Amino acid sequence: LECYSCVQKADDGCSPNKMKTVKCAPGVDVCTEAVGAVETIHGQFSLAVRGCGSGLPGKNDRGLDLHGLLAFIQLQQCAQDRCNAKLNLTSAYPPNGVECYSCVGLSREACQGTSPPVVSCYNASDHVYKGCFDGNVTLTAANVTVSLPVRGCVQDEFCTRDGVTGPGFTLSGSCCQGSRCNSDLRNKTYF
Ligand SMILES: *[C@@H]1O[C@H](CO)[C@@H](O[C@@H]2O[C@H](CO)[C@@H](O)[C@H](O)[C@H]2NC(C)=O)[C@H](O)[C@H]1NC(C)=O
Ligand SMILES: *[C@@H]1O[C@H](CO)[C@@H](O)[C@H](O)[C@H]1NC(C)=O
Ligand SMILES: *[C@@H]1O[C@H](CO)[C@@H](O)[C@H](O)[C@H]1NC(C)=O
Ligand SMILES: *[C@@H]1O[C@H](CO)[C@@H](O)[C@H](O)[C@H]1NC(C)=O
Repeated sequence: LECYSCVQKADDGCSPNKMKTVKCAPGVDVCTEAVGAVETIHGQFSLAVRGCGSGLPGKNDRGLDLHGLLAFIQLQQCAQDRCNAKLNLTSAYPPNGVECYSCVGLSREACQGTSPPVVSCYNASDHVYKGCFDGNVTLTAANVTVSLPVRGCVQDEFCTRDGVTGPGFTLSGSCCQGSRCNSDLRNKTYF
């Protein structure tokens, strides 16, 4: 069995002419395709992993909400070779007082401390967005894991080390109050 293999983070990696074709190990009968989308009130990006997989064919799709961050993950496994290229790798309010650091597809090399840009929050969809969030998104499939930082505005200022999970998927981090407080929350603690 031959499967596409590629990784997107969150960029060019699963494009047609960089997708690779690998042959699966003996006993493996499915290719895998996983695309994870994260959407904040200022932008949206996607992670993907295509590769050789395990278990039976099937589908596993879940949409999640962490304090006003939206995630959508799709996981597809099929048994015809080169079949894991079906999924898309693609998806006026007034400002309130607070401004947060925003990483929505910045590299982990690029999203650190005070380096990322600043976005003026706004209560989109009538929910109030006055917290800042520092955290991360991870996707695991085909025995590889891909992860990027996530930063932005959220409907909660008081969450500490929160998360949602989907199949091979986590979105997790911490909240804070005060403009530009999500410079670095890895120290925040606890419960
Ligand atoms: C989301 O991702 C990273 C991992 O890719 C989190 O963890 C840090 O990772 C470094 C190594 O890459 C470790 O040395 C640190 O100890 C980890 N931090 C902690 C607190 O354990 C990163 O911290 C996550 N995001 C947030 C906001 O915590
Ligand atoms: C996503 O899929 C739809 C069909 O389901 C297609 O019309 C659309 O062009 C796709 N998006 C991209 C960016 O290719
Ligand atoms: C949104 O926040 C602003 C603060 O700039 C406030 O005036 C407004 O009432 C808030 N909206 C809701 C629905 O709470
Ligand atoms: C998964 O990847 C790790 C690191 O490359 C490797 O050590 C391990 O053998 C792999 N396992 C499978 C089942 O592919």
